[PDB]
Amino acid sequence: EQPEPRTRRRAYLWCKEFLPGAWRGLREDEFHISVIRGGLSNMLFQCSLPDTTATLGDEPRKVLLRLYGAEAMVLESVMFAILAERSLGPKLYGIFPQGRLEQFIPSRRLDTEELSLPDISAEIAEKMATFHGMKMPFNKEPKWLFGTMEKYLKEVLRIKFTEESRIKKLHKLLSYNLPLELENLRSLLESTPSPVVFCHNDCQEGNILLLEGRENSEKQKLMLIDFEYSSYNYRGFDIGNHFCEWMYDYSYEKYPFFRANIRKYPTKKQQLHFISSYLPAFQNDFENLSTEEKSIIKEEMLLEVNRFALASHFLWGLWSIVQAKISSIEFGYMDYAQARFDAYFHQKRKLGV
Ligand SMILES: CN(C)c1cc[n+](Cc2ccc(-c3ccccc3)cc2)cc1
Repeated sequence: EQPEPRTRRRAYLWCKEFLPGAWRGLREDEFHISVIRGGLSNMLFQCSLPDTTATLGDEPRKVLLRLYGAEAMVLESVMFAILAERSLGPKLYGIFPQGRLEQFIPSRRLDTEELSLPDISAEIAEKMATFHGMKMPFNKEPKWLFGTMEKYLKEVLRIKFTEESRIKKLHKLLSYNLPLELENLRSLLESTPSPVVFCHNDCQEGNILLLEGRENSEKQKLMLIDFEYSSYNYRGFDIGNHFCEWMYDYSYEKYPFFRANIRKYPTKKQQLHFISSYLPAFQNDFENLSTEEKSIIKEEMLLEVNRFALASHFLWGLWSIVQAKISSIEFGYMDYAQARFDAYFHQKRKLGV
């Protein structure tokens, strides 16, 4: 797909002015661009040199253009630049009011089923442990989790839908008495020790790259991307959120445009495999501990992450209701909220909370 003529010309100018080497001498009529993701906001394009133009230094031959569309920008930009310097995320080539030029990384995204592959899960754990070791210049108070759940709750209780099915669905969702349940959840998570770390906060399969050519490689075949929700937070949340994502498939091509399967949440066996990879990646002298000491740490982690997984359901369930009101993307947001709340109570029953 080709962009609007206007966009082609703005993109040409950004590449010409922000990129070194052959980009500086490029003629408009040899500039290549294609739409990766359309929409009104956060549009993605691939921009590239012609095959007939040689690289003059180490300028990239292909780049990703991200267009914003329609304080948060300061923090997002700084975070992205820092992660790029530290080689955790894609390189940053250009920043401007309308968007960014980022490294283009040949890859495809993982699907839901691939999250359960032992080899894949172990590397996700290592990548997340590496991400959790980042020191960042942002607020280190863990206010994000309940701060955000409270804000969303307030928004949800003020929604006035007009469409009949959404009115009905919301009435069912609010019938549980969410303020009390949120404060019971707050109570439980307060008594659940969990270190505050820099978390991704959105570790779903759609945010993990399987790097081109590395498919048959043992380690180092993945990259975590899309950091826009990252913040200091309880470690249990990041891991528990990721576990939740085993159950949801966003590639269903018919309404409600997702599939939920409770039976696909990781077994305790599968969780153990994941945390056994996470721990030595997070605390490097971990392997030097006695089998007994490692076992205690692992057991306590299992309880931590499964309690925090409840906050993933509660948060994204509320989030989804808000989206049903304010979004414009075709997706069964109310049905999705119901699925998250269904899982909240199912898991709560199983915990004995
Ligand atoms: C805002 N944030 C970090 C979230 C929000 C929602 N979720 C779960 C979720 C993921 C994808 C979707 C979705 C929405 C529209 C189209 C395809 C997938 C919905 C909910 C995870 C993290």
